[PDB]
Amino acid sequence: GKSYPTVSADYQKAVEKAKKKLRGFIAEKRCAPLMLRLAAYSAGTFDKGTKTGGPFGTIKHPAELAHSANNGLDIAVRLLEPLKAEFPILSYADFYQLAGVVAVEVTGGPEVPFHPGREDKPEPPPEGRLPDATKGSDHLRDVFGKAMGLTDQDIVALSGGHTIGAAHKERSGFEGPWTSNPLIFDNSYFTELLSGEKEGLLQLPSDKALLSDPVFRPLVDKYAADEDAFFADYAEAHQKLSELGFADA
Ligand code: HEM
Ligand SMILES: [K+]
Repeated sequence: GKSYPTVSADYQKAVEKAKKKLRGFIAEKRCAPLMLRLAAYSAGTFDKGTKTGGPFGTIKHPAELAHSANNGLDIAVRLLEPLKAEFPILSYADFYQLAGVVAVEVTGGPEVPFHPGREDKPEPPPEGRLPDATKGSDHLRDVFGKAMGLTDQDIVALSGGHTIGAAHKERSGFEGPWTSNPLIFDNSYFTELLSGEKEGLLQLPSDKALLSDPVFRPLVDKYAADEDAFFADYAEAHQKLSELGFADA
């Protein structure tokens, strides 16, 4: 259902150059997970009913999120601001989604297709809000399904975004990485989830909910056994997330 807008050749040129600059920057700064989180969270504010929120530049520097969990995203946007300034023609909305795509790529994940043309909207993110690490499967379907309009498969695949990065007790309160290789995009989120709790590693109640649900669980097993399949489903889900409300909601 996507009809992508036309952008000028100068715009496409900036996209390509920004993509390369983002690779080097994100790799050097070791901030892929924070950038993936910024992109996903920004896109994830979409609500299909009201057609509000989505990946439209609504969280930017200087951010004021202040609430538990969302802290850290202020750091992400500040980190990106000097580079963004080198590409004034790009919308913030496109720039942040491009950074999320690059974050997945430079850590070794799939190549998520990217289409430019998101407009920076006025304005802000209403919150309040939804995504709660202490809740379960019903809550997940409320957030991704009822609000965002994604499928059950997308929910499991996107949860695998936790295969890179960590929680911080000063940010959400949770603490530590999901995996032993938190800068490597692979299927280890699912293998660690299956094998139970382990010293040094984190599982949110929202991660654990995937294990108890009749639809989610077989997908967890599938992804833990077949990284290629995870990569395919992840690339599909990430593209959809990144394009919520955009080029036909
Ligand atoms: C399913 C609902 C989700 C919940 C409840 C949730 C919750 C959280 C929490 C509590 C943290 C820790 C924040 C901190 O303390 O620093 C976190 C981090 C993170 N999230 Fe999620 N998340 C969800 C979905 C997603 C999705 C869909 C993606 C991307 C596809 C994602 C990517 C990440 C990444 C990469 C980090 C690590 C950030 C870092 O290393 O600084 N999350 N998430
Ligand atoms: K990993």
